[PDB]
Amino acid sequence: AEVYNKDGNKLDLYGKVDGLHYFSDNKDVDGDQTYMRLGFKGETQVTDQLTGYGQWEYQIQGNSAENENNSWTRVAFAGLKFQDVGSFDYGRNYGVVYDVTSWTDVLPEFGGDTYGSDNFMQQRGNGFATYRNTDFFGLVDGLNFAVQYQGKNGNPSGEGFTSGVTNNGRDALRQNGDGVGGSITYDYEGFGIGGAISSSKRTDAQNTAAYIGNGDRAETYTGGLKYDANNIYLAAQYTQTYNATRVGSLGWANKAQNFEAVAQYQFDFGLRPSLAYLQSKGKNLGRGYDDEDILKYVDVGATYYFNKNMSTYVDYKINLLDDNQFTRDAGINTDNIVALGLVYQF
Repeated sequence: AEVYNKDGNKLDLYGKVDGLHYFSDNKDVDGDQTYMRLGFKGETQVTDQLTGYGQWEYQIQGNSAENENNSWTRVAFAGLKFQDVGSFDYGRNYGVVYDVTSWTDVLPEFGGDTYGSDNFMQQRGNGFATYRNTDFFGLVDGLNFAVQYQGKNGNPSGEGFTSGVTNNGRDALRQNGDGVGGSITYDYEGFGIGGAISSSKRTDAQNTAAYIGNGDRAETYTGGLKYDANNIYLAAQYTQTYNATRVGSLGWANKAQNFEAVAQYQFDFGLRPSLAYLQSKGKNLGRGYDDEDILKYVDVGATYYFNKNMSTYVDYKINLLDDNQFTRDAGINTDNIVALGLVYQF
C-alpha cells in the first residue's frame, strides 16, 4: 500500500499474514506454520534522471508461543537508479543467479528449494553489491543484464577463532568468501530466455573434514526459459553447480545438477492451478554416498484469488525421495506434505 507520496518521495508499506497449516507424517514440518511478512519500498526523485531508493523486508513467525521470537531480515538495501543507464544497490539482497531461477519459484507454498538462503550467490544473502543495466541504455527493449559482487561472510567474532573472522560471521553452512556473478535475460512479448553464472571463494571453515564437498570455489551455471501470456505460465530452469549445493547438514555436493519446471493457468473466475517438478541430483559426493538424489518431488496445487488482497491455497508435495541411509544422515525430508493457506495482503 502506498501510504506516502509527496514532493517526489514515495513510501509503500506492504505485508501479509499467511494463516498456514502443514499436514505431514514428518512431525518436524507438521502443524501450524502461520507467519507474517512486512516491508517497505521507498523512492526519492533526486533529478529527472536520478532516483534513490531503499527496500526492507522482514519475516516474523506467527506459530510460536510468547516466550520466544523467531524473525529475520529477508532483504535490506539502498540504491541509485539513472534513467537509461542502470542501477546500483548494496545490502542484503538476492544473488544474481535468482534473476533466472526465480522464474520457477512461483508455487503456492513449496518450490524454489534446489538452493537456499545464505547459499553463496544463489538467493538471499549479505553484502551484495549489484549493478544492473536495463534495456541496454534503452536501445534494446527487454534485454537486461547484471553483474554482482559479494564480500566475505566468515567465522563469528568473539568465539576464539584465529582466522577467517568477519564482524557478521556465522556457521560454515552459511559462510562465503568473495564472489562475483552475472546474469543476462531477454524477454520478447510473452517469451523469456536467460542465463547466469556465479563464482565464490570458499572459506577454510567450509573446507574441513567435518563437511563433504571440499573445494577452492563454489560455481553455478544456470539456463532458464519462460512463457507468460494468454493466462498461461510455463517456466523451466536447469543449473549445474560445483561445491555450491548444500546436502542437508552434511556439507555440499561436489557436483549437482538441478532442474525445476512449472505449469500454471489462470481462470477468469480466480482459480490458478499449478503443476511442478523439481529434482537435484548429486554426483561424486564422497564418504561412499556416490550418486544420490538430494531433492525430488512433484508439486500439485491451486490458489484461489478473491482479489489482489485476499487469497487461499492448497499445495501438495508428492515426495519421490525414498527413506535411505543417505537422506537419514543428511536430515532430508522424504515424506509428502499438504499445505493449506489463507492469506491477507496489502
